[PDB]
Amino acid sequence: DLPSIAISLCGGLSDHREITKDAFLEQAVSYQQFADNPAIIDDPNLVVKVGNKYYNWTTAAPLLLAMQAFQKPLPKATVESIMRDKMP
Amino acid sequence: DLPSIAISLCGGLSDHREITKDAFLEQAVSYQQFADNPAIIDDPNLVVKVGNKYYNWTTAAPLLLAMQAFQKPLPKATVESIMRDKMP
Repeated sequence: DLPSIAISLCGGLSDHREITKDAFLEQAVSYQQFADNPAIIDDPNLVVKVGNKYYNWTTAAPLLLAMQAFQKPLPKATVESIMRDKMP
Repeated sequence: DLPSIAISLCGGLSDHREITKDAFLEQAVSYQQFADNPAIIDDPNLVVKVGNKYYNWTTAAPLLLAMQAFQKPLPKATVESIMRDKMP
């Protein structure tokens, strides 16, 4: 019931570029890849796809914590506020 | 099937103290509390309980990202490695 999550190293947020599905998919991070290098989570090019939206880690973090701690997403208005504070 | 997650502002990790269940529960963070102040995620006293273990946010982050991106936890040996790198 929760929105799906996927991660990629395609980058493109800090420079404010329009991210393509195929670019995201081409650099998707696998479980084995992440387990072998958990520091991927600190890579500035990490993009987190939540449902149909692309976020950086700093914005995705509170969204993902709320989903797993409370089994429901944050309110849309809260997400928009977090984006204003933590998205590039 | 995934381990349960809960969050609290009880603190006690950076000073290396032995955290009590009741202290964690007394300062548990609610959904409304987190939605009203998502910056709680940056509070140094934030403790993340994953299953039966207490982590700080920097350690919990890759564990929670892997659970939601891959629908399974990281290997125990990987978690132990992350703890050595990111736990206080």
